[PDB]
Amino acid sequence: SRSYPCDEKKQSVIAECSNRRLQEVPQTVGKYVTELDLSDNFITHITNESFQGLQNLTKINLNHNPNVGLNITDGAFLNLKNLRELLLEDNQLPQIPSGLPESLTELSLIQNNIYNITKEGISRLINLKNLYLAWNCYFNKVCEKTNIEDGVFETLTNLELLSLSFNSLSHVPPKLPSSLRKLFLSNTQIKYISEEDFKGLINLTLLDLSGNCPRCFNAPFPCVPCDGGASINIDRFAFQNLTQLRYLNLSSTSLRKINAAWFKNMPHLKVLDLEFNYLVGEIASGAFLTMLPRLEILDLSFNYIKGSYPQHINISRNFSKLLSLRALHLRGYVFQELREDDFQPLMQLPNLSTINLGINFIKQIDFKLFQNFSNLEIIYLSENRISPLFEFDPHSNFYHFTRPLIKPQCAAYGKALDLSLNSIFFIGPNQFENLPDIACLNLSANSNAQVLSGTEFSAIPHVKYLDLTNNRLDFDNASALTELSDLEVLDLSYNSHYFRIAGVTHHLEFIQNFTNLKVLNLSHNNIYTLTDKYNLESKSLVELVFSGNRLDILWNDDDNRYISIFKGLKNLTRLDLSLNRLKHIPNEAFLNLPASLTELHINDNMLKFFNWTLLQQFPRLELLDLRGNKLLFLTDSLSDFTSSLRTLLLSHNRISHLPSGFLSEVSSLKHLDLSSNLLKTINKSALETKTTTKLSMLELHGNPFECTCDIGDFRRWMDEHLNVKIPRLVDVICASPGDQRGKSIVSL
Amino acid sequence: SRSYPCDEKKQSVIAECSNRRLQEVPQTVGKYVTELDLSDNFITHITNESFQGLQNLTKINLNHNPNVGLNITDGAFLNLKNLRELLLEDNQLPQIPSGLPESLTELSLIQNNIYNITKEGISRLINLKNLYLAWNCYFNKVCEKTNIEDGVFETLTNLELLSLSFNSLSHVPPKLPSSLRKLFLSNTQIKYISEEDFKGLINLTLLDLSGNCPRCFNAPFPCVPCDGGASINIDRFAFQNLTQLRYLNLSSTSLRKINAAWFKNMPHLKVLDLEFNYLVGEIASGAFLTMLPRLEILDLSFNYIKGSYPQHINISRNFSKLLSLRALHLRGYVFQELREDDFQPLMQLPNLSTINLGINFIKQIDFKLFQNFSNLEIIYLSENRISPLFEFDPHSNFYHFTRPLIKPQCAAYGKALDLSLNSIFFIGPNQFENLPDIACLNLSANSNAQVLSGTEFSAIPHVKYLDLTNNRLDFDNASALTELSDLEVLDLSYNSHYFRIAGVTHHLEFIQNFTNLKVLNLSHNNIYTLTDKYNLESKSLVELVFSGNRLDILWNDDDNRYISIFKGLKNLTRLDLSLNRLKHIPNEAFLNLPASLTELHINDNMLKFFNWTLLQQFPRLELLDLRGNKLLFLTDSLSDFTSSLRTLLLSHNRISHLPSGFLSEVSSLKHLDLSSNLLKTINKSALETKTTTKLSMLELHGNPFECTCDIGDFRRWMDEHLNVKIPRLVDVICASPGDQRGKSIVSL
Ligand SMILES: *[C@@H]1O[C@H](CO)[C@@H](O[C@@H]2O[C@H](CO)[C@@H](O[C@@H]3O[C@H](CO)[C@@H](O)[C@H](O[C@H]4O[C@H](CO)[C@@H](O)[C@H](O)[C@@H]4O)[C@@H]3O)[C@H](O)[C@H]2NC(C)=O)[C@H](O)[C@H]1NC(C)=O
Ligand SMILES: *[C@@H]1O[C@H](CO)[C@@H](O[C@@H]2O[C@H](CO)[C@@H](O[C@@H]3O[C@H](CO)[C@@H](O)[C@H](O[C@H]4O[C@H](CO)[C@@H](O)[C@H](O)[C@@H]4O)[C@@H]3O)[C@H](O)[C@H]2NC(C)=O)[C@H](O)[C@H]1NC(C)=O
Ligand SMILES: *[C@@H]1O[C@H](CO)[C@@H](O[C@@H]2O[C@H](CO)[C@@H](O[C@@H]3O[C@H](CO)[C@@H](O)[C@H](O)[C@@H]3O)[C@H](O)[C@H]2NC(C)=O)[C@H](O)[C@H]1NC(C)=O
Ligand SMILES: *[C@@H]1O[C@H](CO)[C@@H](O[C@@H]2O[C@H](CO)[C@@H](O[C@@H]3O[C@H](CO)[C@@H](O)[C@H](O)[C@@H]3O)[C@H](O)[C@H]2NC(C)=O)[C@H](O)[C@H]1NC(C)=O
Ligand SMILES: *[C@@H]1O[C@H](CO)[C@@H](O[C@@H]2O[C@H](CO)[C@@H](O)[C@H](O)[C@H]2NC(C)=O)[C@H](O)[C@H]1NC(C)=O
Ligand SMILES: *[C@@H]1O[C@H](CO)[C@@H](O[C@@H]2O[C@H](CO)[C@@H](O)[C@H](O)[C@H]2NC(C)=O)[C@H](O)[C@H]1NC(C)=O
Ligand SMILES: CCCCc1nc2c(N)nc3ccccc3c2n1Cc1cccc(CN)c1
Ligand SMILES: CCCCc1nc2c(N)nc3ccccc3c2n1Cc1cccc(CN)c1
Ligand SMILES: *[C@@H]1O[C@H](CO)[C@@H](O)[C@H](O)[C@H]1NC(C)=O
Ligand SMILES: *[C@@H]1O[C@H](CO)[C@@H](O)[C@H](O)[C@H]1NC(C)=O
Ligand SMILES: *[C@@H]1O[C@H](CO)[C@@H](O)[C@H](O)[C@H]1NC(C)=O
Ligand SMILES: *[C@@H]1O[C@H](CO)[C@@H](O)[C@H](O)[C@H]1NC(C)=O
Ligand SMILES: *[C@@H]1O[C@H](CO)[C@@H](O)[C@H](O)[C@H]1NC(C)=O
Ligand SMILES: *[C@@H]1O[C@H](CO)[C@@H](O)[C@H](O)[C@H]1NC(C)=O
Repeated sequence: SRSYPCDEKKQSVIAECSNRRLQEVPQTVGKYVTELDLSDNFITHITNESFQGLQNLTKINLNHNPNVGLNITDGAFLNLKNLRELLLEDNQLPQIPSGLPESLTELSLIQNNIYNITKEGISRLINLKNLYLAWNCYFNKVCEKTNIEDGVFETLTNLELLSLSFNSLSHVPPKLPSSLRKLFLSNTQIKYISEEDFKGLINLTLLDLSGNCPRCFNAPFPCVPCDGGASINIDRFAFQNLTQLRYLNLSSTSLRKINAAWFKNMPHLKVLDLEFNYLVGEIASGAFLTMLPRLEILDLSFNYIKGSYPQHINISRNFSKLLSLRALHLRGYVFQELREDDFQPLMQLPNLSTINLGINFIKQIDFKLFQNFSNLEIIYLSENRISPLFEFDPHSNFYHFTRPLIKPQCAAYGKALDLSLNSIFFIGPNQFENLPDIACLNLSANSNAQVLSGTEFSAIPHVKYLDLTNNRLDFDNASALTELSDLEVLDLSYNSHYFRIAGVTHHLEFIQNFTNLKVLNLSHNNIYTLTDKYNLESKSLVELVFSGNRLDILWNDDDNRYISIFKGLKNLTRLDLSLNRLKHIPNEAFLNLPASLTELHINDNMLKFFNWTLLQQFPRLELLDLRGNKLLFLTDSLSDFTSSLRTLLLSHNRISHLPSGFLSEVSSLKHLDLSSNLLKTINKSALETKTTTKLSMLELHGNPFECTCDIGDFRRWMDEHLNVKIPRLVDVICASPGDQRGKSIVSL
Repeated sequence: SRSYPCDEKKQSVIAECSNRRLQEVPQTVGKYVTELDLSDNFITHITNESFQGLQNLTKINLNHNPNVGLNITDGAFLNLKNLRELLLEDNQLPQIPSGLPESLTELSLIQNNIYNITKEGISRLINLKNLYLAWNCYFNKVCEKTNIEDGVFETLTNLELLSLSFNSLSHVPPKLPSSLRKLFLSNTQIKYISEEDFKGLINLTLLDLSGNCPRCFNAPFPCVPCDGGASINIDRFAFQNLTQLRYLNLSSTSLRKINAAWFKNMPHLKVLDLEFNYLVGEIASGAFLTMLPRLEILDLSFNYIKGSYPQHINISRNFSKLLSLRALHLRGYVFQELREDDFQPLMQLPNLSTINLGINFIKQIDFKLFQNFSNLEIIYLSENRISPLFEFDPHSNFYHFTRPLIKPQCAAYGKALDLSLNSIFFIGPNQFENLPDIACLNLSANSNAQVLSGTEFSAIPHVKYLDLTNNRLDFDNASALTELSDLEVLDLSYNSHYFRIAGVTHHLEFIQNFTNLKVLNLSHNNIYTLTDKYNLESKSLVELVFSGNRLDILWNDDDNRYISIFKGLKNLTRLDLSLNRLKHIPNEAFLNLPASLTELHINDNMLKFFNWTLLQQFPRLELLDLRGNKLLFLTDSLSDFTSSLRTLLLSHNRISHLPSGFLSEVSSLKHLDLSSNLLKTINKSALETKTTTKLSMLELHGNPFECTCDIGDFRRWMDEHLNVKIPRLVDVICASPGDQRGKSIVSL
């Protein structure tokens, strides 16, 4: 029996049951299921019958039910002897639910309406390791100060993580377990940290005190400062017994001075976050810096003085004692010029690999200074003024984004310089003098309108990944970029400015000159006319992204000039012609696509016709993507035209008929996506081969199926081929007749 | 009887029958219909039965049938004694159809496959005034040279317009009617114009000879030059008897010299088009210019010398004899600098109002020179390099676009300067010195990232319409633009660059300072956080476009800061909150919308809920647009909440139920759009008032209607309210049951 309404899975056994409009815990869950995800449904009541006979349940996720309060009876879960993880986020719960099972090691009640943390609801959960209560009372929510029963956490002697962020606390609760490794108290309205607060927490590796006495100017959320925008008050001995602290978060605590004695018994401190404070003075002096010879990451972002646009950044000499430092983040300090001598203190630190000066309104940099660091790998200068020479995710970081500064594919080639979002509108015979051996260069969004001519990158000739996106480049010279012999990836996306104008000349001939070029992105360039040379040619190129151009124009029926546009891409395996307004492709142009292709995307066009017989000329073709078109016709003889194709994507088309022996004899086809077409039925001979079907996935959701006895053949087929996954059966719905309408074809 | 499948109309009586998937000329056309539009259907055969009993037909449009050859029997139309205009474009016709009715005054056979123009098909059509045969053989189409039977047009003595463009002709046909006013022979492969060719065409006001011996370098279409890219050869006396010529089109005829004697007997010539020739030398000397004292429009665009980037443009002194000149178009000449003395010859011409220098790669202009013209009104400098100081529509112009240079709403305020698509990335204490009294200023797409501060426009303080779109403006000063006291329209669209960054400050306070500001466009700015002042305020503002911002964030449930964001817009009547990702609007924020509103758009959001009762606080509200959301619920008591609302737009929502007495008692509602929702039926009490319904339009197409006997009530209602137009009944389709599926609810 193919499972329903949940999708079950492989490896422990998962019931994927989220987001399928369920009203109750459905009663047809596989009795062998260990993990049940019921999140994002319309479930409103939970009782002792809800999970009965699912006694092997280890994890239940009920996050985000119902979608626009969850009712949980006392003891509702108390049966499930093996229940370890219970996730009850975003449920509008008024209280901790009563009579939870003592087997719990993980309980998340994030984003509910619980202002009372009691012994009654918690103190018995003696096996709890992770307890999450964040984001119950915050910002301008109408909510109550949170009452924590004295001693409530004391009995929890296995507790390693406790999160109370984004609740109104006022004080650090007394009588916390000495088992704690991670304590989260961000934005809890605590103004004073005493000596007793953390005294017995000798296993703590992480303490987050961010957002208490916040710096409120220009906050993107409702923000309540401490009287007079004063600092957090942290007793001299607050951290004296926290010898195992690796992580300390003091962002937006309105700090003006950092007491070096806070760090005296913290020899392992690794990551220190001091964002959104007032530490310009502390950065320029910085006694505390001497206490941190093992620090790896230091974040001093958004410490700018309101109203101030100083000429220079002022870094203490004491930064030279940060011997382990690997990353320094100095965004939002705000300054006009970076000179060589201003970073002297950083230049001997052996492991300093990332310098982040994002968002400083810097107008000029003496670039030669970067060489003098011992080993930079990521010089991040995005979003400055350099010129020619849930509202908030409770499970994310609130003060910044955690994404890599540089795209990992670009940074993997070596040393990276990101000058994106500046004003280098023209390079510059000497723009890149005195730089290291830059491998990854990001010049996206610099308003560049120059004609590149083959000499502009001559001082950084080993760039291997070049990002030129979102400029205004005038591609009017056949030698552009040819100085970059090692170039492997080139991204020219969103440079439509001159391609748009038919009366200026356009030259893409340089593409052929590269011997190592693997990936070229020409997307969203509105390319519809080229000058003299009408063809793209390269012996190396493996991937071309040609989405968001005008192949409808290039391949217009009355024009032969571009019918070989891609044929000289002799090595190509992956081609993307999406978003090109194509109504049909001339036969001859389709036949002139590279025979090497393994992957072809023509999705989101307006294709009314596809010549399937032309697939014969593409013996390596494995994936064909035709989603989002206006196709009506499937061939009845695919096996005559291909023995390679593994995946065929056809969702969002107008196919109302699957032909007799459609499947036959297409051995290679593993995945067929027919979702969102106009199929009313599927007849017995449509899926039939007497040969061996390797079909493992068939998508059918969003078809207007007629649920009369004519569906019974397909139903029988589903019974007889349990190995062919049909996902989201709850969305494989009857459109007709009216008694059936809305119901899954399976439940009939 | 409500008509079907066509929509009939008012004023002569129109059958709008286009684009509704018809297979035959439908037989249910109103016998009183004078004009029948059957274009864009799937019609494949036309016979003598097709229009029978539609004897009052004056005009038939069969353009673009079938959609992917039309068959017309001999004499098929010969009945229709009153047929004057027959439109048979884009039909893939192999021949002129035989036995057309001699009543024809207008025949269009554009874009067919007709290579033979015969007496047999044409010579009897003695009343023809306009005959269109263009675009039958062209570019790389597989087609034949066109054979014109000698004398074929001679018998057509009422012919005033003849179009043979985009066919292969080789020679001007002999024996053309002397009745001609307009002769179109563009791109006909004629290389020589003799003395006999136009000798007897003394009524001609227009001659188009463009595209014969074309200039082919960088053409955006297949283009065949005359041997050696030679010029068109026009005999000295070719135009000697064309005294009534007003329009002459010689674009792309590869002209290097213009013979002044061509214009000797052309005293009324008004518009002369000399685009895409090689007239740089002729522009600098230009004897022919002396022959043209009545010329109003002169177009010399794209006469650039390939490969050449001269410093200056060189205009003959002879331009000073163009006494009537009103517009001069000099795009694509290509030059580096415009100096005062270079336009001396233009400065005394009293009526010269438009100068177009688009697309010249101009780097600098001495702006003071514009003042010295007698009266410029449109100084068009778009798309240069100024710095801080159907494939082709057969019914359009092929060599340029015909749109206004400047938007008519901007140009209507007075003198216009369009500096769009340049590199004025910073203004400039002296940027606008020595200009006339500029009323309409276009600075769109100049990569501007400055902080405007209230002094930048002080030398052009009477700008009334200001276009700042598609820049990178840093709105970080409360005085920005306040020097512009007369400003009425301000467009700040697509300046999301700094609004996107939460950690920089953002200031929109200046808005309040203007006393005449009527229209403000803040669209696509990703606005989600502002500094200090959270409200937009203006006592004058009548229209705010706030589409493509983040009201979902601004109005987040946990934040009160922005719940009055628009309430200080005390005069507002039109507000656009589309494309703001709204899932719902807090009640209090909706109630704080200006009570003056007459027009409110919240389309293309994700609204799952709408509080209809809040409409009580908006007594002037006439149009509510909620299309493109996820609404399920309509109130049953609209009349309790509004007596003003005239138009309610709800297409593309999820409404499956119309309530009992929905219509009641909403006197004011004229137009209700319920297309593309989930209605299965409409019950009798849903549309029922015993009061007076002023409903004149009801849209229902794209609803999954169940066509059983439960539809009969609505059908009866349709019969009983013929005055309530339901458009596109062919698209008001049955989804169920399967016998009915696909069929219009009306035809059941
Ligand atoms: C103050 O600084 C501290 C120390 O840096 C910082 O601690 C980090 O908090 C976040 C919680 O926001 C933790 O990140 C989570 O870690 C867990 C456990 O490994 C993961 O499950 C989470 O990943 C899931 O969720 C993500 C976001 O939705 C998804 O993108 C992801 O793909 C997963 O689904 C998430 O990474 C992080 O571990 C701690 N750091 C530790 C313990 O070292 C804290 O957030 C800062 N405080 C504030 C208020 O900013
Ligand atoms: C050479 O120059 C000549 C002289 O300027 C130029 O003549 C113009 O040709 C066009 C045909 O392209 C005519 O424009 C049409 O005029 C008719 C009649 O009034 C209108 O019906 C047309 O408007 C409809 O079609 C438009 C385009 O689809 C729609 O936008 C519009 O809204 C209407 O539906 C259209 O305006 C124009 O009248 C003549 N000029 C005259 C007679 O003065 C000629 O095209 C140039 N040749 C080439 C090849 O470029
Ligand atoms: C221009 O096109 C290039 C090449 O297609 C785009 O880069 C590619 O982006 C895709 C994702 O869109 C990357 O693949 C993904 O990466 C991770 C694995 O690392 C995986 O999770 C995903 O399932 C998927 O494989 C791909 O690596 C990346 N390629 C390179 C060379 O960087 C680029 O994004 C396009 N540019 C723009 C502006 O759209
Ligand atoms: C920013 O918003 C302004 C104001 O809404 C936009 O300008 C307006 O554009 C509309 C059309 O989108 C114009 O109305 C139309 O004009 C003609 C009549 O002249 C009519 O045919 C149409 O039915 C409709 O009325 C409106 O006049 C124009 N307003 C002004 C003051 O110019 C502007 O386009 C927006 N900018 C961007 C970049 O989107
Ligand atoms: C080059 O710089 C641009 C701009 O910072 C980067 O674009 C960002 O890319 C990430 C993910 O690729 C997106 O989620 C952000 O939206 C982008 N921001 C903008 C403004 O586009 C780009 O990724 C950087 N490229 C490389 C190779 O590191
Ligand atoms: C200001 O300049 C811009 C760029 O030339 C104009 O934007 C064009 O507007 C027309 C119609 O409004 C569009 O059909 C074109 O697509 C636009 N081009 C681009 C690149 O956006 C704008 O209309 C001009 N504004 C005024 C008021 O004249
Ligand atoms: C109307 C433009 C004619 C041909 C042309 N295209 C370009 C272009 N894309 N960018 C330019 C940037 C600066 C100057 C000219 C162009 C340009 N031109 C004219 C041109 C002049 C000299 C040399 C070249 C080289 N292709 C082209
Ligand atoms: C991290 C930025 C802090 C506040 C700020 N926002 C801006 C901004 N939007 N544009 C600038 C352009 C140039 C220099 C600074 C800013 C800027 N800043 C810092 C700032 C410094 C001095 C004065 C001001 C005036 N609002 C703001
Ligand atoms: C710098 O990094 C390397 C590991 O990559 C490590 O071996 C060395 O100990 C580091 N130096 C310091 C002072 O932390
Ligand atoms: C073709 O692409 C493959 C895969 O990257 C690469 O190894 C090979 O070097 C390329 N061939 C040529 C001729 O460049
Ligand atoms: C498909 O292309 C082949 C070219 O190999 C041709 O024989 C056949 O005519 C094409 N089918 C259609 C419908 O154009
Ligand atoms: C300039 O234009 C006006 C009409 O606006 C007209 O009266 C006058 O005759 C024109 N002058 C010439 C020389 O054509
Ligand atoms: C309000 O708008 C109307 C319509 O433009 C205008 O006449 C009036 O002057 C404006 N009112 C104020 C106070 O500016
Ligand atoms: C609609 O808004 C009014 C506020 O006047 C309120 O009484 C009613 O509760 C609102 N309805 C909903 C469903 O929020």
